Amino acid sequence: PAFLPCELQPHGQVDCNWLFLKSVPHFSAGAPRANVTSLSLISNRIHHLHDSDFVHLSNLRVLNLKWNCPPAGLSPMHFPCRMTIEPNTFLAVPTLEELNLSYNGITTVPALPSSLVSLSLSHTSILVLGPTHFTGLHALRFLYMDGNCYYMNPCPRALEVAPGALLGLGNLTHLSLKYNNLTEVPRRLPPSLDTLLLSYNHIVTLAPEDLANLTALRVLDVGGNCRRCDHARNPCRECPKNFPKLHPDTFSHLSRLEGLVLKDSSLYKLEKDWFRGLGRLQVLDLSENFLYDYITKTTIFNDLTQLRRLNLSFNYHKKVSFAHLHLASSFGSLVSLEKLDMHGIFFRSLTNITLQSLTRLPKLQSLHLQLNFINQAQLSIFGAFPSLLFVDLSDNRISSCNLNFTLDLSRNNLVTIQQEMFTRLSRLQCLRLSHNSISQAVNGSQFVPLTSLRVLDLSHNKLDLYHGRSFTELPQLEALDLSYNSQPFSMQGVGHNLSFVAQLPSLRYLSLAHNGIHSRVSQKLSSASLRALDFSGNSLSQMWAEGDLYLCFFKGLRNLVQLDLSENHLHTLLPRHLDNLPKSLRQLRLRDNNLAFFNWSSLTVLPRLEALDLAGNQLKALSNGSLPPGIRLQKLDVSSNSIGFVIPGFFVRATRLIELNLSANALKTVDPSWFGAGTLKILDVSANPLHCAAFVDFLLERQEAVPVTCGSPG
Amino acid sequence: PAFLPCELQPHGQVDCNWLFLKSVPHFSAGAPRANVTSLSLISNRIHHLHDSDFVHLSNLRVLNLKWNCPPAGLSPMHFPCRMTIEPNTFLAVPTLEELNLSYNGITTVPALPSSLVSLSLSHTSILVLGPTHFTGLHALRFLYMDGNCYYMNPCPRALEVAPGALLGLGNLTHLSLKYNNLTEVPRRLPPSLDTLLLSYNHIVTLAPEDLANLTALRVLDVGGNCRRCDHARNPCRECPKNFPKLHPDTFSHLSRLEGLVLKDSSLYKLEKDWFRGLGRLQVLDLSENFLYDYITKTTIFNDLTQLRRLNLSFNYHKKVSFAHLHLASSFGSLVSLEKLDMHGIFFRSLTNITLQSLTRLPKLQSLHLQLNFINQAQLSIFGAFPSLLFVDLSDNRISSCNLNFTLDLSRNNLVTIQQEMFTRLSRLQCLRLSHNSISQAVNGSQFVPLTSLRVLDLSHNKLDLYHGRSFTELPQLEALDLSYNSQPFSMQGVGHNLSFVAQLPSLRYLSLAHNGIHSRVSQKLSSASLRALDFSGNSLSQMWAEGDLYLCFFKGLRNLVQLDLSENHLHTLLPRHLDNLPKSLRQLRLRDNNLAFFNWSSLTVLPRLEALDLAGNQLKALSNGSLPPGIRLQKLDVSSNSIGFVIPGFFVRATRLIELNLSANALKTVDPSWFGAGTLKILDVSANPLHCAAFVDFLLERQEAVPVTCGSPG
DNA sequence: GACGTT
DNA sequence: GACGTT
Repeated sequence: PAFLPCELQPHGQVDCNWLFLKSVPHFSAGAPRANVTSLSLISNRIHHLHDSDFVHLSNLRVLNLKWNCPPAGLSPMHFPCRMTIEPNTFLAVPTLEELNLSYNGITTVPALPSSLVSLSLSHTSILVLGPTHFTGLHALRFLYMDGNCYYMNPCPRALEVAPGALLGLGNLTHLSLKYNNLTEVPRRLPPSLDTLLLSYNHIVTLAPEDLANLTALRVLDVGGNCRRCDHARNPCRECPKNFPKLHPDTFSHLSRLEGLVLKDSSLYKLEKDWFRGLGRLQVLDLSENFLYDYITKTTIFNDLTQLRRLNLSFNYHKKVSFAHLHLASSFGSLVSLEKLDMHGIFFRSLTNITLQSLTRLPKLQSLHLQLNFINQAQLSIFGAFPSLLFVDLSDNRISSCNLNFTLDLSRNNLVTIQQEMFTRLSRLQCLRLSHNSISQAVNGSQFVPLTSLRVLDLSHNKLDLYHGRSFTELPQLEALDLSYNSQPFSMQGVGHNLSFVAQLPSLRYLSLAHNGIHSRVSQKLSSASLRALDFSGNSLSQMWAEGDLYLCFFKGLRNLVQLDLSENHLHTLLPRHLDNLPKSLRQLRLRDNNLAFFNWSSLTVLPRLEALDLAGNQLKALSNGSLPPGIRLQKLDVSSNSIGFVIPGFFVRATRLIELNLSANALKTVDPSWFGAGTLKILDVSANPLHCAAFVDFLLERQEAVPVTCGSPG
Repeated sequence: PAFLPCELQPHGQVDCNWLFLKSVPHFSAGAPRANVTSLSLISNRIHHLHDSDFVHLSNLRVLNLKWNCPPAGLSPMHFPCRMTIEPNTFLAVPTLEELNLSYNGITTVPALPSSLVSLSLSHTSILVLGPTHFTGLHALRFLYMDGNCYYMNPCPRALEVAPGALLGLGNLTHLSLKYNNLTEVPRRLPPSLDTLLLSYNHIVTLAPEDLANLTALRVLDVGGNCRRCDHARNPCRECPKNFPKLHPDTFSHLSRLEGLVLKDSSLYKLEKDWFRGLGRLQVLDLSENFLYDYITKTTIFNDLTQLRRLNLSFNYHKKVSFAHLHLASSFGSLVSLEKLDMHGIFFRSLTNITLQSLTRLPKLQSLHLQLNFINQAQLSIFGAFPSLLFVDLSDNRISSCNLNFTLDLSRNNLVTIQQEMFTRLSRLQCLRLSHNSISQAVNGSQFVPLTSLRVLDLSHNKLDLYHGRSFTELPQLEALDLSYNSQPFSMQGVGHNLSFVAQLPSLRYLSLAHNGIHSRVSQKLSSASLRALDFSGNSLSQMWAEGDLYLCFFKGLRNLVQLDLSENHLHTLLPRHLDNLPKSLRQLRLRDNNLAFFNWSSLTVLPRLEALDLAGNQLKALSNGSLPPGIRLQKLDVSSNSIGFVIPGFFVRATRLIELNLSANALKTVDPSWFGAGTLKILDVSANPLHCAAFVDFLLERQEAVPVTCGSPG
């Protein structure tokens, strides 16, 4: 093991993260020190760097020293920490390209090699920058220095950057200076910049001289300099009235601009000239402003025709929600628009008029309308749009499947579904109706127009499933989530019909998780098409106490590949039950039951079983027969049990075993005799009271597989 | 330790339960064996009893051998077990009074001492009884023998009891013979019986000769002999039509009868003569019959005037729910009635007419109306009743506090509360509105008529709490449960006003548990009256990351005694936070957070703290200073952490410490040096990998306090 | 110094 | 025999 206590990985990277080290490990001389190209020392306890820490690292290109010595405000305990660096610490490494010194209490910029390409000094204690700090860094392309004077990392004044301090850096393209209490753009920046992030300072005034000779700018973030603290979740200083102040020419010379962020700048309107001169503008973030009235009447969206993404979120009135909301005619052009975000504006009624302008935009794929407090939604409207893939109407008060037409209505106040809500939505493939108030008796009459519907999420509701023909109007339905509808199912003395599963010809995924199903339920679940059933969070235990009434509950699911029986209060698991389970099963999850014993031999009953998960049960040991012969098991999880010992040879027969999780048990050793091993690719043996005086050799033979604390003896 | 492996307790009882013993521990000769009056050997592995097992137990009066050798059907694994008993096993104990042999595969009744007063042979393998089996048991007062021939413990035939087999038992008062596949009452029973339980057999016919000369009967259970399997949750054989058959004189000679159970006897009506002759009848269970039409028209409730409890539940029609439901006029008399249970009949409308008959009954305290599928409920009706203490309308579709007027509406489909629902309910003191669909903006206008309301449970709803005057119409409200309303609180970018707490002058208990409160919330909670706040299941962690905005969140709760911050994702807990917490605190719960460190000294900041709960966190050890001086802590729970060691003297200063829970950690010893001990009353050191070769002496000195497995070495 | 997966 | 808090 060449680099203890650190870990050798591919791409010449050495991981020393989270080892609570007090200094940089020099490593023994015999190591291949020239081979290391990357060294990560994240979140250690290193408060002092030395000339000799990285000197022998001959091909070091990436170095990460993040979170070693956080300033008092960023320290979880608020411990002050001052990181000292010897003069030639990094000069000693003339190959160094990527240096991250963020979340470290250093007070000035150290001497750096001229090879450095990227430097992060974010959340450090550096309050001053001059030209001398960046002498001869001709390769430096990225400079991060966010968060050096703000509420979480305070300074009595602000970050000071002298005029032309970075002007000598001719290769610099990326510059971030957020949360530094600035009151103006630092003067004379390198014209090479393409990204400039000055957000969350207090640059409350702006002219073209502030962005002077920065003609290569591609992205410009200036938001949060003039904030609306009514919407703030963190410390916030309100923007004075009669601010902010810009003037038309500010951005006119930025012809290469593609992204402009003006969020949280207390804007009641925009000024055309700002944009007239930005012909390349793709993404515009106007969120958290006061543009509620502006967007109803504005004509500025004409000749913003190259715009692709537009964020208008939280442009809400302080005290009210609007009755209606009509978008200006100018939104119709906007022919390049792909994503429109209008969440958090607050309007109660969504109609045909509301989104009239947007109806003909040929590329509009995403419309975000959540958190608007909408009571009434005319959903047929969405059938009119040519390119719509995602409509989010979640968190309102209305009353695979990435990359197909999806409508998210979750977190609304729907009580009954009527089929007339889905007029014009025959194209819809995925519908989320999660977290509603739906108490309807679903009887095959709710979703009739939704003929393309492939996914229906109805979790977190009160659906009463007594009719045998529930969801029968969706024979093309592939996935149905009926978890967290426990209120109907937990009714005592009331029956529950699950026969409808048999009536859904193309259903592949079903969830009945967390329903508390425990008695008076259908005796058999039948389906030829179902591949995965989540039956977690039920009381299969109590069902299997009721004689043999429920012995063949899953048997009728003929082609079932995955079954989840986690959290079913199972104190025991007979060969009986396993034998009457579909023989097609490749994955069986049994997490967090109450199993103190497990007949391993009876696994033979499931010849196809590749994945078994017994985590969180109460196994005291691995014994009572080994893993049986012929077993196809590639993944086994027995973590968080009380496993105190393992019978010799216990795993051996698992010829396929790839991943084994033994963590959080009561093991005092790890013996090879348990396996026959080399094959094994993941061996998790963490959180075990390991005694430390058989494994030291064995564990180091198979170190590539092992991703490991002693409990003994001090 | 006189009785290892068993445990000596008060009342001369020796606990040997759940020790997986293979035989009865004889104990060393030196023990005070004459002092033991009771021996419990529940759920051990004892399949063989011997003459010498209890011979030295000179004053044994109670013996429990339950669950030692369960029959195949009752065995969790379905292991057959046959329990052998030597002839004089119990004869060897002439003082024996109470013998429980239930859940043991014995095939005949053993020889028993004449001192025996109570005997249980339930769920054993005894299929025959004769007079010889009970020779000379003149004291025998109680005989249990339920469940010896039924689905969970099958026999090919039935239990056979010869005529007059128990007739020699002149002191016998209690007899249970349920689930034994009987087809008639066993003939000539002792006239001394006062309780006779024959339920769940198949006694489908009944005449007075079956209860011949049993004039001292006080309680008679004959239900489930003639069942309706449509409502059954377990194996069930339907009752043939033209059955059951009784005739008027069956019960006429039972003048001392107080309780009659006729549940699940497929009754479409009752026959007067059955009851005409039972002047003492207090409790009548008619549940699971077909009495839906009978109770609308019957006149039998006249001259059932001494009846106190009446169960009519699940008297429902197979395929339907009734539109209305009018109770017969005869219910009005019935002047002795205290409890009426009418759940599971299924009717959609509850009106003034429905319960008209009951309106004037002077003692009616409990009316159970849950699980009826009621859509419309005229709640003012209940204001008319003179003695009503509990009305349960839970699990319907409507659209301290034991011993005061309570209305449970939980598990209905209420979306908005209107004050006009509570007209006439000014007397109501407790209201459960849990698990509804309530999405209302509570603004001080919902509960106006409820002037006596002391308890309001509004958990599991979607209450939006934005108005500062929510619940302001209840200034007398003492307890408010607002847990599991996370949908409003988890809305991102939306504020949440908790100022209303300050506006409730007499509020003592508040629950905000499991709301996901994490940001944009009131900065301070103020209240002079609040004594306990449950703030579990929130994100106080994220709130306390947002600078010092939330440093004084609980401070304004001036007289707060109990605070629950369990499950708040707390990775750390500064002296800061503790210091800005009410100084009145006696209980602080922090279960199941992510705390890997704890500054114990900073407990000094809470001088009144008697109870601290740190269970389920991630403490690796008890160190970093001991419990600080002056600490008033009487209960400390650090179970289910990863505590590997304890600094010496760690507890010492906790002069008051009464209860300490150390279970489920990584301890290898238990040292006295941790304490200074004698005071300590509960010391839980279970589920710890204890090494076993300092504690053996110490733990036995303080054995009275300790209620303990080795993990080492085999 | 310590703390902690930010 | 074993299993498990029924």
